[PDB]
Parts: sequence; structure tokens; C-alpha cells
Amino acid sequence: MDEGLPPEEVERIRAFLQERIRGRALEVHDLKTRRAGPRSFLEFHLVVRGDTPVEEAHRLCDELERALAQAFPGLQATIHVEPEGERKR
Amino acid sequence: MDEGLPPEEVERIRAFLQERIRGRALEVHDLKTRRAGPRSFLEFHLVVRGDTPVEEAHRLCDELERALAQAFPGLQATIHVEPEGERKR
Ligand SMILES: [Zn+2]
Ligand SMILES: [Zn+2]
Ligand SMILES: [Zn+2]
Ligand SMILES: [Zn+2]
Ligand SMILES: [Zn+2]
Ligand SMILES: [Zn+2]
Ligand SMILES: [Zn+2]
Ligand SMILES: [Zn+2]
Repeated sequence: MDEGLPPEEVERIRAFLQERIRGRALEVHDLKTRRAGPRSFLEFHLVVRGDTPVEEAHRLCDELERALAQAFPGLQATIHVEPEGERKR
Repeated sequence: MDEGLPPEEVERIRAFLQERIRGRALEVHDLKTRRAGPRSFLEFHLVVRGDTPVEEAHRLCDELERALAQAFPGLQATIHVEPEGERKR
């Protein structure tokens, strides 16, 4: 898909995030994308340890938003942080 | 606005969130909305104490997502949690 970016592009974004969260988070999931003009949008869930302070999890959020914006010109990300009970499977 | 919901509706959503976060968060900001068919979308920032564990902040996120979905049929929310340094002004 509908308003999603091309599946190929979503998977490039996924692979990029997966490399960037190594040792810093448990997983990224529920990637949802779309394009509007000069802009692309990504929202996803970043799964971390439940006892991770918001301030710490958020530092990683800022790092990721900047990394994504640079690696995918036009793309801006909104990140929803979750505890380990939200992990896939 | 552009793809935003009507300003009137955004403000109703804002007032609803502001009541719901009393004593539980510092503020909600950067409300961004849009409608696609039977669906409406909201993303916002929920500002809490930096030392708030992700697991705690996320419990409030689930409460808010459910409250919004019930009070605004069709609406689904993505919440980005932030520490106190992200507060307005
Ligand atoms: Zn999601
Ligand atoms: Zn999730
Ligand atoms: Zn836990
Ligand atoms: Zn969640
Ligand atoms: Zn925002
Ligand atoms: Zn913010
Ligand atoms: Zn602080
Ligand atoms: Zn942020």
C-alpha cells in the first residue's frame, strides 16, 4: 504494501538498523514506511532491556535517527522503545 | 496542515492526552497526524523522567494507545518516549 516504500528499500533499511543495534538493543521490529514528496518516513519498535533508563534508550534513539537520515536521504524515523516482553516470537 | 487531521481534531486529541498524562509524564508534544481510509494515525513524543525505566514508560504507552483507540475510533498511535531534556521551551 500500500503506502509502504518498495519492499527492497524496507529491507535495506532493516539490514542497516540491525547492524547499528548490535550489542545495544535486542531487536528492531514492526517497520512501517511511506513516502510523501521529498520526504520518506519510517516508524519502528526498538526492543531494549526493560530496566534501561529512558534517558539511555533515548540516546540510542538520537544516534539512530541521525544515522538513518544520513544513510537514507529524505528519510526521517520515529522510534518506539519497548521492553523485552515485546520481542518477536 | 497538509496530510494532518483537521486542526480541531488534533486539539481534541491533545486535550485528551494532556488529561491522561496528569502526574504520569511531564508533557506530550510534536503531535503529527494523518488519515488513510478507515484509519487515522497519530505520532507524538511522551516526555518522562530520564531515570524512568523503559518497562515503566512502556506500560503507560500501552495504556495511552488503548485509551486513544477507544476515544478516537479508527485512530492508532505510535509513541516516542523522551527524557526531561527534550521538554518544550
Ligand atoms: Zn508499530
Ligand atoms: Zn513492538
Ligand atoms: Zn523485563
Ligand atoms: Zn509498545
Ligand atoms: Zn516527532
Ligand atoms: Zn520530543
Ligand atoms: Zn535527566
Ligand atoms: Zn527523541
